[PDB]
Amino acid sequence: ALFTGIIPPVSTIFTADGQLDKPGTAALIDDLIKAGVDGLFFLGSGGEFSQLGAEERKAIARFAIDHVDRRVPVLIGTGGTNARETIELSQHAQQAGADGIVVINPYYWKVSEANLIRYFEQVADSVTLPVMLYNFPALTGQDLTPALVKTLADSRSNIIGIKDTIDSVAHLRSMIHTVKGAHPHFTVLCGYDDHLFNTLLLGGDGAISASGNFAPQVSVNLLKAWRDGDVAKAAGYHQTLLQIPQMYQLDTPFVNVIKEAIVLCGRPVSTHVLPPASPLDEPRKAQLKTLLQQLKLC
Amino acid sequence: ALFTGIIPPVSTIFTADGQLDKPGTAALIDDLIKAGVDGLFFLGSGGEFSQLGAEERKAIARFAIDHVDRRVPVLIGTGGTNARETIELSQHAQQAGADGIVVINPYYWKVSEANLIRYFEQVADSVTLPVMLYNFPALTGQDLTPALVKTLADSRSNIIGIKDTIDSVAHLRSMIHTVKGAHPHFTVLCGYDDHLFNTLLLGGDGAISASGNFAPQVSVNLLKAWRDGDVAKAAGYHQTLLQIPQMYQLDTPFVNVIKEAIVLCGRPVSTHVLPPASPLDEPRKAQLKTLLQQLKLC
Amino acid sequence: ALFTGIIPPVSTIFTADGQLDKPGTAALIDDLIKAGVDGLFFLGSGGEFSQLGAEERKAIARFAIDHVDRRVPVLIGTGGTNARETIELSQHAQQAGADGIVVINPYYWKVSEANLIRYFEQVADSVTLPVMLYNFPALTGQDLTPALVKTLADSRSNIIGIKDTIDSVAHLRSMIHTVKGAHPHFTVLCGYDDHLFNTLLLGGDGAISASGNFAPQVSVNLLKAWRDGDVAKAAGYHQTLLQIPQMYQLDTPFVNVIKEAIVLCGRPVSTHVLPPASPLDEPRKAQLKTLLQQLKLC
Amino acid sequence: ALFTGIIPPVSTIFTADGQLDKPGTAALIDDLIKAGVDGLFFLGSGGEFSQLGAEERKAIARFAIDHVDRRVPVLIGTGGTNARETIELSQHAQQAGADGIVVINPYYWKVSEANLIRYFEQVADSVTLPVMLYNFPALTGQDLTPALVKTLADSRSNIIGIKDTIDSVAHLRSMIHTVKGAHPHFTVLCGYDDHLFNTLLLGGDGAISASGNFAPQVSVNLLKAWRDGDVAKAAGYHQTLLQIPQMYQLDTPFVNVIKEAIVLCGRPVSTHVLPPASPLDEPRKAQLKTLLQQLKLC
Repeated sequence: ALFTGIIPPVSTIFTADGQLDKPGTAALIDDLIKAGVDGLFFLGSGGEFSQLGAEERKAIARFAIDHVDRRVPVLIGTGGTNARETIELSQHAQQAGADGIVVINPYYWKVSEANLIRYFEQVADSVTLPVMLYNFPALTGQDLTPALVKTLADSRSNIIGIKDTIDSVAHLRSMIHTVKGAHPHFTVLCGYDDHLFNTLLLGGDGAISASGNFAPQVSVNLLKAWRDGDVAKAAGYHQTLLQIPQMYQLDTPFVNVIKEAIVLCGRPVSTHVLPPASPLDEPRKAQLKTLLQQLKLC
Repeated sequence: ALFTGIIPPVSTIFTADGQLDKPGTAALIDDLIKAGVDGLFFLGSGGEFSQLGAEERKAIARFAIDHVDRRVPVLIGTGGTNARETIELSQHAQQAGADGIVVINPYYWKVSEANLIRYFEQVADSVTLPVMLYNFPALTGQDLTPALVKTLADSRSNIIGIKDTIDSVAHLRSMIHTVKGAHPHFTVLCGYDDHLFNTLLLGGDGAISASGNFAPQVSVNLLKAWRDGDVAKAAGYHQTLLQIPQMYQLDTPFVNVIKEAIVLCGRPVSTHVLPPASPLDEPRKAQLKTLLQQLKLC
Repeated sequence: ALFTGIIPPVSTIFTADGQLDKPGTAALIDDLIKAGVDGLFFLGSGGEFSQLGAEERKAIARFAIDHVDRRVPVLIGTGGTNARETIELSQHAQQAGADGIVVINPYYWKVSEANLIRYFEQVADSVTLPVMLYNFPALTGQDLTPALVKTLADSRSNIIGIKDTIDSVAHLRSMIHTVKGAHPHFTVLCGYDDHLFNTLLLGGDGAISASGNFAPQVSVNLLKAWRDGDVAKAAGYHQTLLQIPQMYQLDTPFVNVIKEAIVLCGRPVSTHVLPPASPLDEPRKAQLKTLLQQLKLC
Repeated sequence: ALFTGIIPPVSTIFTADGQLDKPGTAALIDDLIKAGVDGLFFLGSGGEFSQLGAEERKAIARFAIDHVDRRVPVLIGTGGTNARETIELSQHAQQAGADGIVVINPYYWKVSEANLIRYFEQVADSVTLPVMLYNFPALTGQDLTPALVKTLADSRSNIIGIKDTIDSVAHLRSMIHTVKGAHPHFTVLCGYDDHLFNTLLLGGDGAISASGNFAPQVSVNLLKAWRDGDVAKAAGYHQTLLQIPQMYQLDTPFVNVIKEAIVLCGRPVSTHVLPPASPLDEPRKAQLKTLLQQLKLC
């Protein structure tokens, strides 16, 4: 099973003029690796892929892969609506040394099932890298159903997992039973912090979730506890994880909130975010702080 | 009132290797102008803006505007999820000679109302061109409500209309009452063929709809009949427009169907569409042809 | 084709203690018959079926059929969630002299397709009367799709029409092509005022819509004009019908709005509605009046 | 805090002619009480309220309250669309000796917020019994949001809890923060088996869930372990609860499944269900059996 465990969707740190902030992104990467994460995911939703141009995304990916320098597995999010660009970004990720790509379904047009299968097959065929699918139906408007994901894993042996970002036990349970039932080493990762624990108990493989940026230790230690068979300890971590997503209501998009939390939790990076997101206002920053303090995270 | 009447969302004609087909796109543009349309809208949904890169979009807009050569007003669709790219595409449109830009709401993240207002304001402030809003909630997952549109038209004097793409009489009626009630010259255009007649009877201003590519005469003659007070004639065109959208069920996306209909209706252009769309298969092309024959369109 | 033309969903007039108001309901029935409607529909949504007990519904239907005294065809809405009660109400309708029953899908549980087909087949088999389906997905949360309605019409020869209450030209168009294409005399009636014209132009059969209560002459004259081939005149009535549904935004449920409009349009019936609906407040009644005045309806 | 802990939504056992099976319903009640449940809830969605007439529901409720004979607190489901009937059923519950009522929002019309509050205020005013609200937005089409529920708890001192049936950690979390934050003893209960453990860890109070019928011991022992501070033991029960809901996919409605499971788990009751539900077929009964065997439940 590839890409299991705790794999943060790393925030992309930008300077005040919206350029890649290399020292801050580097320091964040180093923080997370030192926290004991099982891999790093660049250019996910939290990484602001959808607010970035293709050349910017290539620059960020190359920078990130190079800085990680093989210390942990690296995933690059290469998806979007422009399928020709997805191939280009995916081939580029492979050339630059990524260990895998994560590919959402096209989220403007909700393409017919035949076009959607064809799309993922074509992307998968464009690289020799492992491909993780990315389901986020609240944003895409089109669910990657367990049956379809199983069909995609039957069709291409390099389609080897899914980040399933959805507040639904049922969807995770059914993703696991359907796809892992036919493909035992297919990887199932939840995209929300407060689903990590259930995803493990259900027989899935970990999480790619926002709190990996600012409190990776909670997920890392939950996974470690769980793997040690200390379920009670794991449940204790889960109890923090259950509360964390309160903070994501502070704004939409909440990429600003995540970066503000990285600062409050002890890593001073620029919190600039790209339009149409915007800076978090002071009242909400203090709110975020009180939440982090209540959870003993800063 | 700016940009009223029948303004097709012009198909972008591509060669087999996916490049701008300049002779074919020119020929289509000339066809529509000589059919009597009131304006031309490039790089809408039907123009495949979301499957194109930014440089590609710039080249297509420049070519298109240049070929129209001021014979009719030209709109350029500049929207996306990358707000910095929206500004750059909009400023480019303006420098390239466009008459207006058409801006959809960001369709990945459904940004908070505050961010959404700020986004459109920023875009409007980046140009001195008129700005048309674009509502397509089936695709975007976020409705531009009549109240929100009113608030945008109240905030910025260059936000002067909307393409409201929705199968909903209520939405069109409410957009008209709420926005045109406060701003008599704000332009309301429907984005669907079969809502043109109702839009006119409701006090709105016309349509930007797919059949403008392959049967502009139906909409052009409907509008003329309407303005002439020949309601019965208008209704007869309406009856054809009511039936046309059957064909869009043949695939999703249906940009392929639109281009196949351009060919069937007398204009031999390449029908290549960009991934993740795909060629219409021969059985469905034959269906399409039967429909178009039944409607007396070819 | 059975039950075509203009068939109002008649308001049930109650006294202040919530009992059936026989003189008010009789006077309303007689007004509608005198206006030239083609049938009358009791205990639809606008008749408050879902706020009434079964014995009250039986009393209402009995009274209504008896007062109509075969002057026009009579439909009784017999639907709900309690399927045994639907059979009872539908058998009672038949015994009481109704010309047909209107049956919505169960709207609590959204029952599986097999359960749904079996439900309708069992209801249809409990009576020898014609059965009109009723689709109101905004309220039911489960659409009767054209394919499913075709399947029901293919299964039972007494399932002979549908009231399709949905603000969607596509749904109406497709209901007509799919069902009427297989069953030319299957009846298609829209449930919204502003879709009657389009329904007629699309090849469907008329409307069962709230304004039949207070302005039946609009729909009646529209249908007559249409049948006479005077399309311009029909479109002129359509223009009024396009504007009427503004008033339904005044409250939810808007049964109160409809009875307040019957009064304002010149028939003084009691406007009591059953909980959880409530009386329309005076400022909104005055807005209603202004509306009706602007439309030349009172 | 009232009605905390494990409170099954009890199946109503019917004979083959669809009458109340008193010996079977009595035996099931006695099994649940013996299993250590903290209360019993009759005529919830699982008790088939929506397929029963009012007099039927009165007779069931009276039978049930009588048979419980005050051994544990008894809740009666008195909701529906007929608001006058809700008051009648609720006053009847009170007279018959119930300890509280559980009241869903009206689920045909989605009544305005003003009408909704008024509805719940009027039912709460009709009885001196504690009222539990019942949120089931997948069926009702109208969410009882934490803000609204807080407004209801501020308005009436006998509105003292909620059954929150939704597959959503966020909703449960926010219900708890918002309502219990203002009303510490307001009761929050989840309606799904696989949310019990999270509900407890979030600060809620228990569950009313389907598996309380055929495996009450899992929930009872999870609650006991949690209250004992034996989190690891609670998590082990949770793991069973995570898997149980697979069986509810077997049919819709799945009231048949729950009753088949009561049989398989050792209590021979008639499994008859009311239309429009229908008997579970043998293949699916066997599937249920294999699931229950895998979970060590039969």
